[PDB]
Parts: sequence; C-alpha cells; structure tokens
Amino acid sequence: MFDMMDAARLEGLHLAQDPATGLKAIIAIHSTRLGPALGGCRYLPYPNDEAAIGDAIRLAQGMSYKAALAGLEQGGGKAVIIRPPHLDNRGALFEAFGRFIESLGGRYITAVDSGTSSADMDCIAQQTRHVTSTTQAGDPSPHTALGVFAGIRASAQARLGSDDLEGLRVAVQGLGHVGYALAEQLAAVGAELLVCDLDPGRVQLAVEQLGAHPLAPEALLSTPCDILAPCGLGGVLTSQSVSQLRCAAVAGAANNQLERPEVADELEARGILYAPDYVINSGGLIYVALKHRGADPHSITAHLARIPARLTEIYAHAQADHQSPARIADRLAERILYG
Amino acid sequence: MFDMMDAARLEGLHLAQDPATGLKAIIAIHSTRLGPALGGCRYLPYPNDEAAIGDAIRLAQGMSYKAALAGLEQGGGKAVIIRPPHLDNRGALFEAFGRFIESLGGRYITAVDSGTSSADMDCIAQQTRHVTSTTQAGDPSPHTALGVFAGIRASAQARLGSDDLEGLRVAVQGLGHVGYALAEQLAAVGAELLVCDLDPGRVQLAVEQLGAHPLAPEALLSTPCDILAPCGLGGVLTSQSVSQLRCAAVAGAANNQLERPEVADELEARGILYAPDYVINSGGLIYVALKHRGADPHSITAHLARIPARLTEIYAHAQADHQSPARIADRLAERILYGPQ
Repeated sequence: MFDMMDAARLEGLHLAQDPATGLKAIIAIHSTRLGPALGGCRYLPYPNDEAAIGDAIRLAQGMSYKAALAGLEQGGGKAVIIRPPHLDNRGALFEAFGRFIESLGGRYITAVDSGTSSADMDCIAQQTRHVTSTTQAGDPSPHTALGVFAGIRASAQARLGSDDLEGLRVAVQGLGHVGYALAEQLAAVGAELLVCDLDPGRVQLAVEQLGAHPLAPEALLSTPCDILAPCGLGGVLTSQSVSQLRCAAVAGAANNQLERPEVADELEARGILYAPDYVINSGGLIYVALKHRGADPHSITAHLARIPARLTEIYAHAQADHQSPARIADRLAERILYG
Repeated sequence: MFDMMDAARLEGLHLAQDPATGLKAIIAIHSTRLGPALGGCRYLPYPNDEAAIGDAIRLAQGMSYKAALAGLEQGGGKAVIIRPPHLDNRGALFEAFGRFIESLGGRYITAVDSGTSSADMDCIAQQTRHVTSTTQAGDPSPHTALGVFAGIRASAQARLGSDDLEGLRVAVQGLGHVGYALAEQLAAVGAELLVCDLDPGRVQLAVEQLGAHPLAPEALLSTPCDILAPCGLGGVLTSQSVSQLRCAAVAGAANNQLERPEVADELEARGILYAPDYVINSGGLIYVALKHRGADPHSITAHLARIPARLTEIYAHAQADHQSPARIADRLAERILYGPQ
C-alpha cells in the first residue's frame, strides 16, 4: 500500500478490523502540517479492499487541499468503512469505529459522508470526542449553500462583468438540502432559475415554492444558461459533458466535480469559467471545523466571508497565466501543503 | 490487507511513509487486551511491501501469544521498517519512526530486533517514551538464560521425575550471550554439560571455566543426552533432525526452533518432551516489560517464575489431553487472548 500512499503523498494509513462488530475501517491521514486531520467517514459497499483503501487515500488528499485553501488550521483525512452484507448491530459497529478513532488520539477528526448519518456520529461520540456533525450539532448545509451563492456572485463578476444575478439564467442540478437552499437564494435574488433532481417531488416543491423552471436531468447539464451549478453526485464534469456545456461558467456545491484533472483544461479551452469545487463549497467545512475547535465567532464570520474573495483572487491569477483556475488552486494548495 | 488481518485476528495495522527521511514503516498491533502492545522493531530489506506487511502481522500475533503465556499485562505488536537501498542518514529515519510510535499514544512500545540496535533505540528515545532496550538499559540476555534454566528444571521433572539436574547430561547448542550463561548456570547445578558452538574458543572457555565436554558442532544434535538445549539458529528441529535425536527432552533458548508445526507432533511421537520455545525463552521479555513499568527486583523474580509455572501447567494438560505441549500452549494462549475473561 506504500505505492498508493506515495502517489498521494499521504502521511499515514490506519486499518482496523473487528469481527465482534463486523467493523472493517480505514482511516487515511493525508496531511497534518496545518493541524489535526478532519474528514468525513463513508460507510459504503465496495468491490474490494484495495478500492476502499484507494478511495480513502484519494479523498483524504482532497480534504487537505480544501482545508488548506479555506485557511483553516486543519489537515486532510478520510475514513472509509466497508459495508458488511449481514450487520446485526449497526451502532455497536460505529462504537467500535469511535474506539478506532480514539486510538489515534486526535490526529483524525471524523464527520458525516455517504452512507453515514448524524445518527452514527452520535454512536461514535460515545467512544471519542474527535467527531463532528452529531445530531446535536447543526445541519451545516446552509453555510455551504450561502458560500456557493457568494461564489456564483463572484464568478458572474469575473466571467460576465457584473455580480448582479437578477434575470441571469442559472441551472441548479440537484435539490438536496444544499441544492434547494442555493436554489431558494437564487429565486429570491430574481435569477431565472432552472432546476432538476431525480426526486420528481423535490422538483415540484421548487416549481411550486421558488417559481423554478423544471428540466429533465439529461437536459439540464446542457441547457443554455449563464451559470451551471452542479449540486449532485460527483464526476458531473467529464470530457463528454464539457463538450455539451452551454453555460458561461460552472459554479456549484458538489464535491469532486472534475472526473479527471485534465477536464479543467477542457473547460478553460472552451472559455467556460470553472469555480474549483473545493474552494467554492468549503462553507460547510469552515463552520464545522471552527465550531469543533471552539474558535472565536469573529473568526468564523471572517473565514466564511472570504470564499468569494478567494475565488476572485484565483480568477485573477488564472487570467494572468492563461491557466485553468483549478490549476491555480492546486498549486496554491501544494505550496501550502508541500513547500 | 483485511484478509490477512482477519486471518491473524489483528486489531490494527498502521503505516507511515516519509520521503524526506526515507521512512517506510509498519506497526502491527495484534492485541491490546492484556495491556499496551510491546514488540521489537526490525529493519530489513524486503522484496515487496506485501512481504513486509505480512511479516509485521504474523510476528505481532506471535508476540501476543508470547506475552500472554508469560503472564504479562502486555499486548503483542511488531514494527517492520523497510530498509531503503540508499539512506543518509540513519538517525533521522529512526527519529521519524520515534515520531510514528508517539503518534499511537503508548498503544505500542518498541524494542530491538533483527536489523536494529540499542543505538537506534537511542534515537527513537528522543521522540517518544514508548521505547525499550536503549543503551542505558540492562542487557536482557542473563534473564533469558535464567528463565531457560528454570524451564529446563521443569522439563526434567515432567520428563524424568524430578527437577534435579545434578548428574544429568545436558547438551547446549550455541554458546552466545544466552547460550553460555545457561551453560554456566548448569555446571553450577552439578550437571554433565556437553557443548558445541561455531567459535572454538567459546568451547575451550566453557571447557576450561565450567567442566564442559567439547562436542563437534555438526554431531551435537544426535549425541546421547538427557536434555538438548538449542540456543542458536532457529529451525534446528526438522523432520530429519528429530529422527536422529537421542535425548529425552528439548528445552533451549533459541527462537523459532520448530521448522514447521508438524515437528511438534513428530517429537511427541518419539516420546521426546518439547518445551515451547516462546514460553521457555520469555525471560528477556518479562524483564524488559517489567523494567519499563518500573518494577522492584522482587517483582521481576516472582514474574520470572511464570516460565516454570506455565511450562508445568502445559506439561500437565499435555499429558492429560495426550497432546503436544506446543498445541496445549497455543490453545491456552488463545483462551487468554480470544476467550472470555
């Protein structure tokens, strides 16, 4: 596994296995230069171990970049639990996972992610305090939503010339907690709002309560609009979908929007501004992390307020270098993490 | 690596890589049921990662069995550090390893092993307290030899009716730090002491200083004797060598005496009592474990008694169950490690 670690420049890898509870856990710690590593925990089926390990490692490197550009005193980590087929007692499984976390003594702080819920974080909390997004904690989705909204304002400024959004066509792909909250902000501002989601009744709510113009999901990604906001599954941007984009900029809340790093040059080569997902969507991370360390309230507002400004700066550097803003963000992150 | 870990019932595997220092290190924590996990750090070349990782797993398991039968509030762990082809320098790497150990909060305590020395322990000592066998710490070889001595006395009783070694023929195969100290302990008991070793002066030393009979290195394992004490290389017990033995028991200090577990049964078939190596040679481990926790010399002696006590317990169940002592030992260990308590 050292080859995998070395390719990601991952500091440490930890595997725990416990047959009383069926726990098979991976905690990957990519960086702790800036602080303890924080990252969510996934509870998912996997074709095999090396896929689960590989997924934890790559995602943990993602967190280091996201935390580094959000200016936090936080490194990147990620946990992955391999979903059993049987499972008699989930909950007792997550209590073992919390003991696993404890054994690393605060080097890793956990969080929610695909397949886990604040329910499971409550069980984790029984065994360690290096956990966040408990049921007692908030739902941090609003902070993500407002961050991306700020970031869409900044992308329209850089790409179209004005940060005014009224009458702009903006397409919001996905109406989960974050996607709907973003759409709602967009309707209040008077954007021409286009929405899509797999749940037909989520779309109905957005048509009924936001005045959203509904679109089929296959059509949404290529409709002509000013700004496309991906807020669903990852990998939404492929070489294929980038060739059929009709927006002037891509700016959304979803994680891991780029299928491959190479796609960011396909976007720039078409002249479409791309807001690097891990910059524009960090609001949920900034709030959870600062609240978890008990930071000063002035510091929390200050960090959240910096997201659009960070985008502006990136956007300037990318212009000044005829480079994709994803390249600019990456190299910024590398210097912080590896300089 | 979960198939491996599940096979070995390994709690936890940990990996750290540091390209600045060249650290590629594995720490395998098999069990922490009886206490924090204690185990040597080996520093060796390896053909591939899967080889080193699998090594760490398998040795940490053995250490859990060894610590359990030794009666210690200790778990089993092992560190493996893949030796890079070109390194400058050593001390920085082991300082980085020291930081790796410290990151586990005392759940793992390291020690010297094949490839590492007390000097490397000294560098680890700069970054963590969870390290043993530094230069300032007392040699553990005497204690190993003393524990093997007591173990031999308990094999005499079980095999020959009493623990009196006076006038017994005991052949010691290997006269290193542990080897010779066992030989010295045996002469004083009043036993007829046969010896072999790769260095000849080692022999005439024991011949001169102990009354030993010099024996040819290549024919010691077949000489008529009451007890054979392997204190050299591992794997001296093979299907072939067991066929040629001319002793009543085997009880010595060497690690990994059994070339593979069948040998235990071939020894049972021949009626030769076999002292499970990792039980009889636990004395270095007991001493280091207890010193680290700061124990009085009385407490070390009492705990050292676990070797003869446990060997006697194993010999009794072995008789009652009509099984090899090697099999009894593993099942007792498993009872302690994975059973209820």
